Amino acid sequence: MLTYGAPFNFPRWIDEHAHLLKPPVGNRQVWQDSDFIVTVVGGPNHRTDYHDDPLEEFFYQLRGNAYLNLWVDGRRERADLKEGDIFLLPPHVRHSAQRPEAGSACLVIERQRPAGMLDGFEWYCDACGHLVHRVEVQLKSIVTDLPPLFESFYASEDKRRCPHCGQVHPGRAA
Ligand SMILES: [Fe+2]
Ligand SMILES: [Fe+2]
Repeated sequence: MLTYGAPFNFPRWIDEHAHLLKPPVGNRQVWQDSDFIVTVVGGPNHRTDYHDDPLEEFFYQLRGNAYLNLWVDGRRERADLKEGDIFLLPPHVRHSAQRPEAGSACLVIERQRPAGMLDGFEWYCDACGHLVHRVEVQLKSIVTDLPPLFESFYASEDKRRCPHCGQVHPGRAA
């Protein structure tokens, strides 16, 4: 009946998995088949994609410092996750997590998405700030459902082309 096992020390765990909180893996999911998706995310890792989560995301930056490039009231704001910070992101707020420090570790909690509720991933033009490409996905496994999504964007000039100013988006690296 204790489906997810008994209580364990969190720092030690983080230490035991330090080799997975670094590229290319970069994050690790604490429990499997749970309704709460509990993830530790490591560094370093930058990315150009923005996430459109239809549910809330909870952050607690345990070690080191990160930041979330945001889109808030139509402007490109930025949330700082200094060490020891917690943050609660409301549904659908577009966010792009940047984690430059090696050895950093941030607790990110989310919930499973019920059938029909779709996550969006989308990129924006560094020139005019328009929307360049959005992909909606039914998230089940974050490792089998998500790398291919980005890889197909990187590998297509068409998808990356701003439909407004014509500028082609850089792709993997800003
Ligand atoms: Fe997210
Ligand atoms: Fe553009």
